Amino acid sequence: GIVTIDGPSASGKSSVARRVAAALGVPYLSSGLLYRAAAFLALRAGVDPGDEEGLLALLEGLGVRLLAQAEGNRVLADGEDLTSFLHTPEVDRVVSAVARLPGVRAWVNRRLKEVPPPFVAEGRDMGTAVFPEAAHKFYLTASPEVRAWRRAPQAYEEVLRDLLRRDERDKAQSAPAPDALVLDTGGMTLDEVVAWVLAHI
Ligand SMILES: Nc1ccn([C@@H]2O[C@H](COP(=O)(O)O)[C@@H](O)[C@H]2O)c(=O)n1
Repeated sequence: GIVTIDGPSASGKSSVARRVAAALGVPYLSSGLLYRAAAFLALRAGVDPGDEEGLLALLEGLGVRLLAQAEGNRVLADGEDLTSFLHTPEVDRVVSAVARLPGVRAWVNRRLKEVPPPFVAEGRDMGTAVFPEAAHKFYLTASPEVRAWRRAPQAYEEVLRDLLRRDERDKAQSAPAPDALVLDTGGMTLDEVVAWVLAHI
């Protein structure tokens, strides 16, 4: 089955998912590799990383695959393993701009939905429901003050104002899925949240 870990910004959802997967001996689906793959393919093909229709045609055309493995995921394009090229400074430079294109996000989400279970992943991509039928859903919540507090401490004021905007922006998603098990992480360490999650699976 699929285990999903969701929550607001700076909720520690990714760190938790990575530990949960590691403990279960399953892969953790980190979206970053696919966005990097998209950037890489764009730069290699001479396709402007700002040209969405051109990039999408290229990505869909090549047939991209996320090989999920407990020891580390791989990304293949037309059967070629590109994984070792995804963290260079040229890819780093344009990857964010690429990830801001809505059609690329949808492409990434479709690549995520093709991976055969089991694995741990984030159930949502902002307002998009990526793994709505996962057998084990968990929602990690905490006050913006505690999330900001941990994120920083004088900077607390700044970090907080940022988190509050994202919370304001992401109002509709500031709630768990109907069948999600909720955990307030206030007063708990990373290891404690991980333990709590594993204990409810
Ligand atoms: N959930 C995610 C994960 C990564 N990304 C994009 O991919 C990049 C991070 O890739 P990594 O996580 O592998 O470092 C970020 O710059 C971000 O723009 C994203 O937009 N949404």
